[PDB]
Amino acid sequence: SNAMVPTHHAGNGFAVASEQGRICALAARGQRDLRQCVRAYPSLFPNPPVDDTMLSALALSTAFIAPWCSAEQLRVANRASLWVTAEDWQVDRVATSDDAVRSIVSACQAVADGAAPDVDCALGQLLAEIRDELATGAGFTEWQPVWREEVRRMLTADIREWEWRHSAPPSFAEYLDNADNYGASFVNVSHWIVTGDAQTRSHLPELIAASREVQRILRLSNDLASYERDISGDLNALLLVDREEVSRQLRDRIRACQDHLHALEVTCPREALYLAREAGFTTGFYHGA
Amino acid sequence: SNAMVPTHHAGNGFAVASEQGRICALAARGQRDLRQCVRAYPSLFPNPPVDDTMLSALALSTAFIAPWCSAEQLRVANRASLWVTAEDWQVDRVATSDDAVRSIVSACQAVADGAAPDVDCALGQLLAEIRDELATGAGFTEWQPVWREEVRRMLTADIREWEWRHSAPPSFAEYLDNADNYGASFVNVSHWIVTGDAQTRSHLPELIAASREVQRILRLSNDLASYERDISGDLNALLLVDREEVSRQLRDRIRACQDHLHALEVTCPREALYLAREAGFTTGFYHGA
Repeated sequence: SNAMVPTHHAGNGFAVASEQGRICALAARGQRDLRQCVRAYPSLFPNPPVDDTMLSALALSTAFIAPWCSAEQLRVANRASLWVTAEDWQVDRVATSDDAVRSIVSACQAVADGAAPDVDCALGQLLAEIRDELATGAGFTEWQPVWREEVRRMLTADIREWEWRHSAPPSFAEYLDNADNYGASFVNVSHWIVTGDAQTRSHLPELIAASREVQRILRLSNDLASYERDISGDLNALLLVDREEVSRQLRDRIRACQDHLHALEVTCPREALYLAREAGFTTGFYHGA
Repeated sequence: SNAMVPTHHAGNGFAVASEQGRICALAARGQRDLRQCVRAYPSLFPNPPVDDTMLSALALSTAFIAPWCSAEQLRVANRASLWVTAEDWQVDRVATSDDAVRSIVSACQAVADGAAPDVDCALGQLLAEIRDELATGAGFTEWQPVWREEVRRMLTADIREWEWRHSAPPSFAEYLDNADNYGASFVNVSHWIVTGDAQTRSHLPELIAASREVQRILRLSNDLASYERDISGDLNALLLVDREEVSRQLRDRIRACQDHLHALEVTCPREALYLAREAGFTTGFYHGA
Protein backbone atom coordinates (compact mmCIF):
# COMPACT_ATOMS: atom_id res chain seq x y z
CA SER A 1 0.00 0.00 0.00
CA ASN A 2 2.86 2.24 0.86
CA ALA A 3 5.91 0.86 -0.75
CA MET A 4 3.63 -0.58 -3.35
CA VAL A 5 2.92 2.88 -4.82
CA PRO A 6 5.40 3.66 -7.63
CA THR A 7 8.32 5.88 -6.67
CA HIS A 8 9.08 7.70 -9.94
CA HIS A 9 6.64 9.76 -11.86
CA ALA A 10 8.43 12.37 -13.88
CA GLY A 11 9.21 10.30 -16.86
CA ASN A 12 5.70 9.36 -17.36
CA GLY A 13 4.41 12.83 -16.71
CA PHE A 14 6.43 14.29 -19.50
CA ALA A 15 5.18 11.75 -21.85
CA VAL A 16 1.63 12.33 -20.98
CA ALA A 17 1.97 16.02 -20.95
CA SER A 18 3.59 15.98 -24.30
CA GLU A 19 0.72 13.97 -25.74
CA GLN A 20 -1.67 16.50 -24.17
CA GLY A 21 0.23 19.45 -25.64
CA ARG A 22 0.19 17.83 -29.07
CA ILE A 23 -3.57 17.29 -28.74
CA CYS A 24 -4.14 20.95 -27.81
CA ALA A 25 -2.08 21.95 -30.86
CA LEU A 26 -4.33 19.67 -32.94
CA ALA A 27 -7.43 21.28 -31.41
CA ALA A 28 -6.02 24.71 -32.26
CA ARG A 29 -5.57 23.58 -35.86
CA GLY A 30 -9.19 22.41 -35.75
CA GLN A 31 -10.59 25.87 -34.97
CA ARG A 32 -10.09 27.44 -38.41
CA ASP A 33 -12.76 25.35 -40.12
CA LEU A 34 -15.01 26.20 -37.17
CA ARG A 35 -14.45 29.93 -37.77
CA GLN A 36 -14.95 29.48 -41.52
CA CYS A 37 -18.08 27.53 -40.95
CA VAL A 38 -19.45 30.16 -38.70
CA ARG A 39 -18.36 32.68 -41.16
CA ALA A 40 -20.40 31.40 -43.95
CA TYR A 41 -23.54 31.18 -41.85
CA PRO A 42 -23.53 33.88 -39.17
CA SER A 43 -27.30 33.57 -39.56
CA LEU A 44 -26.97 30.46 -37.36
CA PHE A 45 -24.25 31.36 -34.82
CA PRO A 46 -24.70 34.52 -32.74
CA ASN A 47 -21.47 35.92 -31.29
CA PRO A 48 -22.96 36.70 -27.84
CA PRO A 49 -23.14 32.98 -27.13
CA VAL A 50 -20.62 31.70 -29.63
CA ASP A 51 -17.30 33.25 -28.73
CA ASP A 52 -13.90 31.84 -29.70
CA THR A 53 -13.98 30.10 -26.31
CA MET A 54 -17.00 28.05 -27.40
CA LEU A 55 -15.28 27.02 -30.63
CA SER A 56 -12.15 26.23 -28.60
CA ALA A 57 -14.04 24.02 -26.14
CA LEU A 58 -15.66 22.18 -29.04
CA ALA A 59 -12.33 21.82 -30.86
CA LEU A 60 -10.55 20.46 -27.78
CA SER A 61 -13.35 17.95 -27.19
CA THR A 62 -13.11 16.84 -30.82
CA ALA A 63 -9.31 16.56 -30.75
CA PHE A 64 -9.13 14.72 -27.42
CA ILE A 65 -11.85 12.22 -28.37
CA ALA A 66 -9.94 11.14 -31.52
CA PRO A 67 -6.34 12.34 -31.03
CA TRP A 68 -5.05 10.04 -33.80
CA CYS A 69 -6.90 12.14 -36.39
CA SER A 70 -5.74 14.96 -38.62
CA ALA A 71 -7.37 18.35 -38.19
CA GLU A 72 -8.75 17.79 -41.69
CA GLN A 73 -10.19 14.41 -40.69
CA LEU A 74 -11.86 16.13 -37.73
CA ARG A 75 -13.51 18.74 -39.95
CA VAL A 76 -16.62 16.71 -40.50
CA ALA A 77 -17.09 15.93 -36.87
CA ASN A 78 -16.56 19.52 -35.86
CA ARG A 79 -19.01 21.02 -38.36
CA ALA A 80 -21.67 18.40 -37.66
CA SER A 81 -21.18 19.29 -34.00
CA LEU A 82 -21.60 22.97 -34.85
CA TRP A 83 -24.70 22.15 -36.88
CA VAL A 84 -26.31 20.34 -33.94
CA THR A 85 -25.90 23.42 -31.76
CA ALA A 86 -27.17 25.60 -34.60
CA GLU A 87 -30.16 23.31 -35.10
CA ASP A 88 -30.97 23.35 -31.40
CA TRP A 89 -30.92 27.13 -31.22
CA GLN A 90 -33.48 27.48 -33.98
CA VAL A 91 -35.86 25.05 -32.22
CA ASP A 92 -34.90 25.99 -28.69
CA ARG A 93 -35.66 29.56 -29.31
CA VAL A 94 -36.20 30.91 -32.75
CA ALA A 95 -39.22 28.66 -33.15
CA THR A 96 -42.49 29.80 -31.69
CA SER A 97 -45.31 27.86 -33.38
CA ASP A 98 -45.89 24.18 -33.44
CA ASP A 99 -45.65 24.87 -37.07
CA ALA A 100 -42.23 26.23 -37.45
CA VAL A 101 -40.55 23.40 -35.58
CA ARG A 102 -42.19 20.85 -37.87
CA SER A 103 -41.27 22.84 -40.98
CA ILE A 104 -37.63 23.16 -39.89
CA VAL A 105 -37.58 19.42 -39.19
CA SER A 106 -39.09 18.54 -42.57
CA ALA A 107 -36.70 20.91 -44.36
CA CYS A 108 -33.57 19.43 -42.75
CA GLN A 109 -34.83 15.89 -43.34
CA ALA A 110 -35.39 16.77 -47.00
CA VAL A 111 -31.86 18.17 -47.27
CA ALA A 112 -30.46 15.04 -45.59
CA ASP A 113 -32.23 13.02 -48.33
CA GLY A 114 -30.34 14.78 -51.14
CA ALA A 115 -32.81 17.58 -51.91
CA ALA A 116 -31.59 21.13 -52.30
CA PRO A 117 -32.12 23.62 -49.46
CA ASP A 118 -34.25 26.68 -50.01
CA VAL A 119 -32.41 29.96 -50.55
CA ASP A 120 -33.53 31.47 -47.22
CA CYS A 121 -32.67 28.54 -44.92
CA ALA A 122 -29.07 28.69 -43.68
CA LEU A 123 -29.45 25.57 -41.52
CA GLY A 124 -30.43 23.55 -44.58
CA GLN A 125 -27.47 24.81 -46.61
CA LEU A 126 -25.00 24.05 -43.82
CA LEU A 127 -26.45 20.53 -43.67
CA ALA A 128 -26.18 20.30 -47.47
CA GLU A 129 -22.50 21.21 -47.13
CA ILE A 130 -22.04 18.48 -44.51
CA ARG A 131 -23.87 15.99 -46.75
CA ASP A 132 -21.63 16.81 -49.72
CA GLU A 133 -18.56 16.54 -47.50
CA LEU A 134 -19.72 13.04 -46.58
CA ALA A 135 -20.49 12.20 -50.21
CA THR A 136 -16.98 13.08 -51.40
CA GLY A 137 -15.21 11.87 -48.25
CA ALA A 138 -17.08 8.67 -47.40
CA GLY A 139 -14.76 5.71 -46.85
CA PHE A 140 -17.40 3.17 -47.89
CA THR A 141 -20.53 2.91 -50.01
CA GLU A 142 -24.18 2.96 -48.89
CA TRP A 143 -23.57 5.42 -46.05
CA GLN A 144 -26.68 7.44 -46.94
CA PRO A 145 -29.48 5.48 -45.16
CA VAL A 146 -27.53 5.28 -41.88
CA TRP A 147 -26.81 9.02 -41.75
CA ARG A 148 -30.35 9.79 -42.90
CA GLU A 149 -31.76 7.70 -40.05
CA GLU A 150 -29.49 9.39 -37.51
CA VAL A 151 -30.78 12.77 -38.73
CA ARG A 152 -34.34 11.44 -38.45
CA ARG A 153 -33.86 10.17 -34.89
CA MET A 154 -32.32 13.48 -33.82
CA LEU A 155 -35.07 15.65 -35.31
CA THR A 156 -37.83 13.40 -33.97
CA ALA A 157 -36.33 13.54 -30.47
CA ASP A 158 -36.04 17.33 -30.73
CA ILE A 159 -39.71 17.90 -31.46
CA ARG A 160 -40.72 15.39 -28.79
CA GLU A 161 -38.71 17.59 -26.42
CA TRP A 162 -40.51 20.65 -27.74
CA GLU A 163 -43.80 18.99 -27.10
CA TRP A 164 -42.88 18.10 -23.54
CA ARG A 165 -41.70 21.63 -22.90
CA HIS A 166 -45.01 23.01 -23.90
CA SER A 167 -47.17 20.43 -22.18
CA ALA A 168 -48.81 19.76 -18.90
CA PRO A 169 -43.49 16.18 -18.05
CA PRO A 170 -42.06 12.80 -19.06
CA SER A 171 -40.71 10.26 -16.64
CA PHE A 172 -36.96 9.90 -16.21
CA ALA A 173 -36.82 6.79 -18.41
CA GLU A 174 -38.68 8.40 -21.33
CA TYR A 175 -36.42 11.44 -21.05
CA LEU A 176 -33.36 9.19 -21.27
CA ASP A 177 -34.81 7.40 -24.28
CA ASN A 178 -34.96 10.69 -26.01
CA ALA A 179 -31.32 11.40 -25.90
CA ASP A 180 -30.88 11.35 -29.63
CA ASN A 181 -31.55 15.11 -29.61
CA TYR A 182 -28.20 15.52 -27.84
CA GLY A 183 -26.72 14.87 -31.29
CA ALA A 184 -23.83 12.62 -30.25
CA SER A 185 -24.74 9.71 -32.53
CA PHE A 186 -25.37 12.03 -35.48
CA VAL A 187 -21.82 13.37 -35.00
CA ASN A 188 -20.33 9.91 -34.41
CA VAL A 189 -21.92 8.45 -37.55
CA SER A 190 -20.90 11.48 -39.61
CA HIS A 191 -17.34 10.97 -38.36
CA TRP A 192 -17.27 7.22 -39.00
CA ILE A 193 -18.57 7.79 -42.54
CA VAL A 194 -15.46 9.76 -43.52
CA THR A 195 -12.92 7.97 -41.29
CA GLY A 196 -14.07 4.40 -41.61
CA ASP A 197 -13.59 1.59 -44.03
CA ALA A 198 -15.73 -1.25 -45.23
CA GLN A 199 -15.31 -3.17 -42.04
CA THR A 200 -16.58 -0.08 -40.21
CA ARG A 201 -19.76 -0.28 -42.31
CA SER A 202 -19.79 -4.02 -41.58
CA HIS A 203 -19.94 -3.31 -37.84
CA LEU A 204 -22.10 -0.14 -38.02
CA PRO A 205 -25.18 -1.63 -36.23
CA GLU A 206 -23.32 -2.60 -33.05
CA LEU A 207 -21.32 0.63 -33.21
CA ILE A 208 -24.50 2.72 -33.36
CA ALA A 209 -25.98 0.79 -30.43
CA ALA A 210 -22.86 1.53 -28.38
CA SER A 211 -23.06 5.15 -29.56
CA ARG A 212 -26.61 5.45 -28.21
CA GLU A 213 -25.36 4.03 -24.91
CA VAL A 214 -22.60 6.65 -24.78
CA GLN A 215 -25.18 9.29 -25.71
CA ARG A 216 -27.36 8.41 -22.71
CA ILE A 217 -24.31 8.69 -20.45
CA LEU A 218 -23.62 12.07 -22.08
CA ARG A 219 -27.17 13.34 -21.51
CA LEU A 220 -26.94 12.50 -17.81
CA SER A 221 -23.45 13.96 -17.46
CA ASN A 222 -24.64 17.12 -19.23
CA ASP A 223 -27.81 17.70 -17.21
CA LEU A 224 -25.96 17.01 -13.94
CA ALA A 225 -24.19 20.24 -14.53
CA SER A 226 -26.77 22.12 -16.52
CA TYR A 227 -29.32 22.38 -13.70
CA GLU A 228 -29.11 26.04 -12.89
CA ARG A 229 -28.71 26.94 -16.58
CA ASP A 230 -31.99 25.30 -17.55
CA ILE A 231 -33.57 26.24 -14.24
CA SER A 232 -34.00 28.63 -19.13
CA GLY A 233 -37.18 26.71 -18.51
CA ASP A 234 -35.80 23.72 -20.30
CA LEU A 235 -36.00 20.10 -19.30
CA ASN A 236 -33.41 18.49 -17.16
CA ALA A 237 -33.05 15.17 -15.47
CA LEU A 238 -32.94 16.38 -11.91
CA LEU A 239 -36.58 17.28 -12.03
CA LEU A 240 -37.51 13.66 -12.63
CA VAL A 241 -35.23 12.12 -10.05
CA ASP A 242 -32.94 13.74 -7.53
CA ARG A 243 -29.16 13.97 -7.66
CA GLU A 244 -28.50 10.65 -5.93
CA GLU A 245 -30.41 8.67 -8.57
CA VAL A 246 -28.88 10.51 -11.54
CA SER A 247 -25.38 10.14 -10.07
CA ARG A 248 -25.72 6.41 -9.36
CA GLN A 249 -27.29 6.02 -12.81
CA LEU A 250 -24.31 7.69 -14.49
CA ARG A 251 -21.95 5.46 -12.49
CA ASP A 252 -23.68 2.19 -13.39
CA ARG A 253 -24.15 3.16 -17.04
CA ILE A 254 -20.48 4.11 -17.29
CA ARG A 255 -19.39 0.73 -15.91
CA ALA A 256 -21.75 -1.14 -18.25
CA CYS A 257 -20.71 0.85 -21.33
CA GLN A 258 -17.08 0.18 -20.49
CA ASP A 259 -17.71 -3.56 -20.27
CA HIS A 260 -19.46 -3.41 -23.64
CA LEU A 261 -16.63 -1.39 -25.21
CA HIS A 262 -14.11 -3.83 -23.73
CA ALA A 263 -15.92 -6.63 -25.55
CA LEU A 264 -16.35 -4.52 -28.71
CA GLU A 265 -12.77 -3.27 -29.19
CA VAL A 266 -11.89 -6.82 -30.18
CA THR A 267 -14.05 -6.36 -33.26
CA CYS A 268 -13.53 -2.63 -33.62
CA PRO A 269 -10.59 -1.20 -31.82
CA ARG A 270 -10.50 2.39 -33.19
CA GLU A 271 -14.25 3.00 -32.99
CA ALA A 272 -14.62 1.51 -29.50
CA LEU A 273 -11.65 3.56 -28.27
CA TYR A 274 -13.23 6.62 -29.89
CA LEU A 275 -16.47 6.01 -27.97
CA ALA A 276 -14.58 5.42 -24.71
CA ARG A 277 -12.65 8.67 -25.13
CA GLU A 278 -15.90 10.47 -25.97
CA ALA A 279 -17.64 9.30 -22.81
CA GLY A 280 -14.41 9.99 -20.89
CA PHE A 281 -13.57 13.49 -21.92
CA THR A 282 -17.20 14.60 -21.82
CA THR A 283 -18.00 13.33 -18.32
CA GLY A 284 -14.70 14.66 -16.98
CA PHE A 285 -15.10 18.08 -18.58
CA TYR A 286 -18.72 18.32 -17.45
CA HIS A 287 -18.00 17.34 -13.85
CA GLY A 288 -15.02 19.69 -13.55
CA ALA A 289 -13.50 18.45 -10.29
CA SER B 1 6.05 -7.93 -30.68
CA ASN B 2 2.68 -8.86 -31.98
CA ALA B 3 0.88 -10.69 -29.29
CA MET B 4 2.97 -8.74 -26.87
CA VAL B 5 1.06 -5.51 -27.64
CA PRO B 6 -1.88 -5.09 -25.23
CA THR B 7 -5.27 -6.12 -26.59
CA HIS B 8 -7.65 -3.80 -24.71
CA HIS B 9 -7.48 -0.08 -24.74
CA ALA B 10 -10.85 1.40 -24.09
CA GLY B 11 -10.79 1.30 -20.38
CA ASN B 12 -7.65 3.19 -20.20
CA GLY B 13 -8.68 5.66 -22.84
CA PHE B 14 -11.70 6.74 -20.90
CA ALA B 15 -9.66 7.28 -17.88
CA VAL B 16 -7.14 9.35 -19.64
CA ALA B 17 -9.68 11.26 -21.56
CA SER B 18 -11.58 12.02 -18.45
CA GLU B 19 -8.46 13.39 -16.79
CA GLN B 20 -7.88 15.50 -19.91
CA GLY B 21 -11.45 16.82 -19.87
CA ARG B 22 -11.13 17.73 -16.21
CA ILE B 23 -7.88 19.56 -16.97
CA CYS B 24 -9.51 21.54 -19.79
CA ALA B 25 -12.32 22.47 -17.39
CA LEU B 26 -9.64 23.64 -14.95
CA ALA B 27 -7.97 25.68 -17.70
CA ALA B 28 -11.33 27.25 -18.53
CA ARG B 29 -11.71 28.22 -14.87
CA GLY B 30 -8.22 29.72 -15.09
CA GLN B 31 -9.14 32.18 -17.86
CA ARG B 32 -11.20 34.61 -15.77
CA ASP B 33 -8.24 35.95 -13.80
CA LEU B 34 -6.45 36.27 -17.14
CA ARG B 35 -9.30 38.40 -18.52
CA GLN B 36 -9.42 40.44 -15.30
CA CYS B 37 -5.72 40.94 -15.38
CA VAL B 38 -5.84 42.12 -18.91
CA ARG B 39 -8.73 44.22 -18.00
CA ALA B 40 -6.97 46.22 -15.45
CA TYR B 41 -4.02 46.91 -17.71
CA PRO B 42 -5.14 47.05 -21.35
CA SER B 43 -2.17 49.40 -21.64
CA LEU B 44 -0.04 46.23 -21.73
CA PHE B 45 -2.13 43.73 -23.73
CA PRO B 46 -3.31 44.73 -27.21
CA ASN B 47 -6.33 42.78 -28.47
CA PRO B 48 -4.96 42.32 -32.04
CA PRO B 49 -2.39 39.90 -30.68
CA VAL B 50 -4.02 38.93 -27.42
CA ASP B 51 -7.32 37.29 -28.30
CA ASP B 52 -9.23 34.89 -26.05
CA THR B 53 -7.38 32.14 -27.93
CA MET B 54 -4.05 33.39 -26.57
CA LEU B 55 -5.39 33.44 -23.01
CA SER B 56 -6.86 29.98 -23.61
CA ALA B 57 -3.55 28.55 -24.85
CA LEU B 58 -1.78 30.03 -21.82
CA ALA B 59 -4.47 28.72 -19.45
CA LEU B 60 -4.34 25.20 -20.89
CA SER B 61 -0.54 25.16 -20.63
CA THR B 62 -0.79 26.29 -17.00
CA ALA B 63 -3.49 23.75 -16.12
CA PHE B 64 -1.79 20.80 -17.84
CA ILE B 65 1.61 21.53 -16.30
CA ALA B 66 0.18 21.40 -12.75
CA PRO B 67 -3.19 19.61 -13.04
CA TRP B 68 -3.32 18.95 -9.27
CA CYS B 69 -3.75 22.68 -8.64
CA SER B 70 -6.83 24.79 -8.07
CA ALA B 71 -7.60 27.54 -10.56
CA GLU B 72 -6.94 29.92 -7.67
CA GLN B 73 -3.55 28.31 -6.99
CA LEU B 74 -2.73 28.77 -10.69
CA ARG B 75 -3.55 32.49 -10.59
CA VAL B 76 -0.05 33.52 -9.71
CA ALA B 77 1.54 31.43 -12.37
CA ASN B 78 -0.87 32.65 -15.00
CA ARG B 79 -0.46 36.36 -14.25
CA ALA B 80 3.32 36.11 -13.99
CA SER B 81 3.16 34.38 -17.36
CA LEU B 82 1.03 37.23 -18.71
CA TRP B 83 3.46 39.75 -17.25
CA VAL B 84 6.42 38.14 -19.03
CA THR B 85 4.66 38.51 -22.38
CA ALA B 86 3.68 42.06 -21.46
CA GLU B 87 7.26 42.85 -20.45
CA ASP B 88 8.62 41.41 -23.68
CA TRP B 89 6.29 43.47 -25.83
CA GLN B 90 7.44 46.73 -24.28
CA VAL B 91 11.10 45.85 -24.92
CA ASP B 92 10.53 43.93 -28.13
CA ARG B 93 8.78 46.80 -29.67
CA VAL B 94 7.64 49.74 -27.67
CA ALA B 95 11.23 50.51 -26.78
CA THR B 96 13.32 52.42 -29.25
CA SER B 97 16.30 53.94 -27.43
CA ASP B 98 19.00 52.19 -25.54
CA ASP B 99 17.65 54.36 -22.88
CA ALA B 100 14.13 53.24 -22.57
CA VAL B 101 14.98 49.58 -22.26
CA ARG B 102 17.34 50.32 -19.37
CA SER B 103 14.76 52.56 -17.68
CA ILE B 104 12.03 49.92 -17.99
CA VAL B 105 14.45 47.35 -16.56
CA SER B 106 15.44 49.55 -13.64
CA ALA B 107 11.78 50.41 -12.92
CA CYS B 108 10.66 46.76 -12.81
CA GLN B 109 13.68 45.80 -10.71
CA ALA B 110 12.80 48.60 -8.28
CA VAL B 111 9.20 47.37 -8.08
CA ALA B 112 10.43 43.80 -7.50
CA ASP B 113 12.44 45.18 -4.55
CA GLY B 114 9.34 46.52 -2.79
CA ALA B 115 9.33 50.08 -4.14
CA ALA B 116 6.13 51.60 -5.46
CA PRO B 117 5.58 51.86 -9.22
CA ASP B 118 5.19 55.24 -10.83
CA VAL B 119 1.66 56.30 -11.75
CA ASP B 120 2.26 56.10 -15.52
CA CYS B 121 3.90 52.64 -15.67
CA ALA B 122 1.33 49.85 -16.03
CA LEU B 123 4.00 47.13 -16.23
CA GLY B 124 5.35 48.19 -12.85
CA GLN B 125 1.91 48.17 -11.23
CA LEU B 126 1.08 44.72 -12.61
CA LEU B 127 4.38 43.49 -11.16
CA ALA B 128 3.54 45.21 -7.87
CA GLU B 129 0.26 43.29 -7.86
CA ILE B 130 2.13 40.02 -8.47
CA ARG B 131 4.59 40.90 -5.69
CA ASP B 132 1.78 41.57 -3.22
CA GLU B 133 0.07 38.33 -4.27
CA LEU B 134 3.30 36.53 -3.41
CA ALA B 135 3.65 38.45 -0.13
CA THR B 136 0.20 37.42 1.10
CA GLY B 137 0.26 33.96 -0.48
CA ALA B 138 3.83 32.80 0.14
CA GLY B 139 4.02 29.36 1.74
CA PHE B 140 7.37 30.06 3.39
CA THR B 141 9.46 32.97 4.62
CA GLU B 142 12.43 34.66 2.92
CA TRP B 143 11.05 34.21 -0.59
CA GLN B 144 11.97 37.77 -1.57
CA PRO B 145 15.67 37.41 -2.58
CA VAL B 146 15.00 34.36 -4.77
CA TRP B 147 12.17 36.01 -6.71
CA ARG B 148 14.14 39.26 -6.91
CA GLU B 149 17.09 37.40 -8.43
CA GLU B 150 14.85 35.64 -10.95
CA VAL B 151 13.49 39.04 -12.00
CA ARG B 152 17.07 40.31 -12.27
CA ARG B 153 18.23 37.39 -14.42
CA MET B 154 15.24 37.79 -16.74
CA LEU B 155 15.68 41.55 -17.23
CA THR B 156 19.43 41.24 -17.71
CA ALA B 157 18.94 38.53 -20.35
CA ASP B 158 16.32 40.68 -22.09
CA ILE B 159 18.60 43.68 -22.56
CA ARG B 160 21.47 41.42 -23.63
CA GLU B 161 19.08 40.20 -26.33
CA TRP B 162 18.29 43.79 -27.23
CA GLU B 163 21.94 44.53 -27.57
CA TRP B 164 22.53 41.55 -29.83
CA ARG B 165 19.58 42.52 -31.98
CA HIS B 166 21.03 45.90 -32.58
CA SER B 167 24.62 44.83 -33.07
CA ALA B 168 26.96 43.71 -35.75
CA PRO B 169 25.31 37.89 -33.44
CA PRO B 170 26.10 35.58 -30.53
CA SER B 171 27.16 31.99 -30.89
CA PHE B 172 24.62 29.24 -30.26
CA ALA B 173 25.98 28.51 -26.78
CA GLU B 174 25.79 32.14 -25.62
CA TYR B 175 22.25 32.37 -27.00
CA LEU B 176 21.28 29.29 -24.99
CA ASP B 177 22.86 30.74 -21.87
CA ASN B 178 20.58 33.66 -22.23
CA ALA B 179 17.40 31.77 -21.93
CA ASP B 180 16.33 33.45 -18.75
CA ASN B 181 14.52 36.03 -20.90
CA TYR B 182 12.09 33.26 -21.88
CA GLY B 183 10.65 33.81 -18.39
CA ALA B 184 10.07 30.17 -17.45
CA SER B 185 12.08 30.25 -14.22
CA PHE B 186 10.51 33.54 -13.16
CA VAL B 187 7.10 31.88 -13.53
CA ASN B 188 8.22 28.63 -11.87
CA VAL B 189 9.68 30.43 -8.85
CA SER B 190 6.61 32.66 -8.55
CA HIS B 191 4.48 29.50 -8.57
CA TRP B 192 6.61 27.62 -6.03
CA ILE B 193 6.51 30.63 -3.70
CA VAL B 194 2.73 30.37 -3.29
CA THR B 195 2.37 26.58 -3.65
CA GLY B 196 5.38 25.39 -1.73
CA ASP B 197 6.25 24.75 1.85
CA ALA B 198 9.39 25.05 3.90
CA GLN B 199 10.91 21.98 2.38
CA THR B 200 10.35 23.60 -1.02
CA ARG B 201 12.45 26.56 0.14
CA SER B 202 14.93 24.02 1.52
CA HIS B 203 15.38 22.54 -1.96
CA LEU B 204 15.02 25.80 -3.94
CA PRO B 205 18.65 25.90 -5.26
CA GLU B 206 18.50 22.49 -6.97
CA LEU B 207 14.95 23.22 -8.14
CA ILE B 208 16.04 26.47 -9.79
CA ALA B 209 18.97 24.72 -11.47
CA ALA B 210 16.57 22.13 -12.90
CA SER B 211 14.24 24.98 -13.90
CA ARG B 212 17.02 26.63 -15.90
CA GLU B 213 17.64 23.28 -17.61
CA VAL B 214 13.95 23.03 -18.53
CA GLN B 215 14.09 26.66 -19.70
CA ARG B 216 16.91 25.90 -22.14
CA ILE B 217 14.89 22.97 -23.52
CA LEU B 218 11.94 25.38 -23.83
CA ARG B 219 13.97 28.01 -25.71
CA LEU B 220 15.09 25.41 -28.26
CA SER B 221 11.60 23.91 -28.60
CA ASN B 222 10.19 27.43 -29.06
CA ASP B 223 12.66 28.65 -31.69
CA LEU B 224 12.35 25.37 -33.63
CA ALA B 225 8.89 26.46 -34.49
CA SER B 226 9.28 30.21 -34.39
CA TYR B 227 11.64 30.44 -37.37
CA GLU B 228 9.38 32.00 -39.94
CA ARG B 229 7.76 34.23 -37.30
CA ASP B 230 11.06 35.82 -36.31
CA ILE B 231 12.36 35.58 -39.86
CA SER B 232 10.20 39.83 -37.20
CA GLY B 233 13.93 40.35 -37.35
CA ASP B 234 14.35 38.72 -34.00
CA LEU B 235 16.96 36.21 -32.95
CA ASN B 236 16.42 32.54 -33.31
CA ALA B 237 18.55 29.50 -32.87
CA LEU B 238 18.45 28.24 -36.41
CA LEU B 239 20.64 31.07 -37.55
CA LEU B 240 23.46 29.87 -35.32
CA VAL B 241 23.21 26.19 -36.15
CA ASP B 242 21.00 24.38 -38.61
CA ARG B 243 17.96 22.25 -37.84
CA GLU B 244 19.87 18.99 -37.37
CA GLU B 245 21.99 20.42 -34.54
CA VAL B 246 19.08 22.12 -32.76
CA SER B 247 16.96 18.97 -33.05
CA ARG B 248 19.66 16.64 -31.72
CA GLN B 249 20.38 19.21 -29.01
CA LEU B 250 16.74 19.23 -27.89
CA ARG B 251 16.75 15.41 -27.86
CA ASP B 252 19.89 15.07 -25.74
CA ARG B 253 18.89 17.86 -23.36
CA ILE B 254 15.47 16.27 -22.89
CA ARG B 255 17.02 12.91 -22.01
CA ALA B 256 19.47 14.52 -19.58
CA CYS B 257 16.82 16.67 -17.89
CA GLN B 258 14.65 13.59 -17.48
CA ASP B 259 17.49 11.69 -15.80
CA HIS B 260 18.02 14.65 -13.47
CA LEU B 261 14.30 14.91 -12.67
CA HIS B 262 14.21 11.15 -12.07
CA ALA B 263 16.93 11.61 -9.46
CA LEU B 264 15.30 14.77 -8.07
CA GLU B 265 11.71 13.55 -7.60
CA VAL B 266 13.03 11.47 -4.72
CA THR B 267 13.75 14.70 -2.88
CA CYS B 268 10.97 16.74 -4.46
CA PRO B 269 8.24 14.79 -6.09
CA ARG B 270 5.66 17.54 -6.85
CA GLU B 271 8.17 20.11 -8.11
CA ALA B 272 10.09 17.62 -10.26
CA LEU B 273 6.83 16.33 -11.75
CA TYR B 274 5.81 19.94 -12.37
CA LEU B 275 9.03 20.57 -14.30
CA ALA B 276 8.65 17.33 -16.26
CA ARG B 277 5.09 18.25 -17.25
CA GLU B 278 6.27 21.75 -18.19
CA ALA B 279 8.96 20.46 -20.52
CA GLY B 280 6.49 17.85 -21.79
CA PHE B 281 3.47 19.91 -22.64
CA THR B 282 5.56 22.74 -24.06
CA THR B 283 7.68 20.64 -26.43
CA GLY B 284 4.63 18.66 -27.55
CA PHE B 285 2.49 21.75 -28.13
CA TYR B 286 5.32 23.53 -29.94
CA HIS B 287 6.13 20.60 -32.23
CA GLY B 288 2.48 19.96 -33.10
CA ALA B 289 2.76 16.57 -34.81
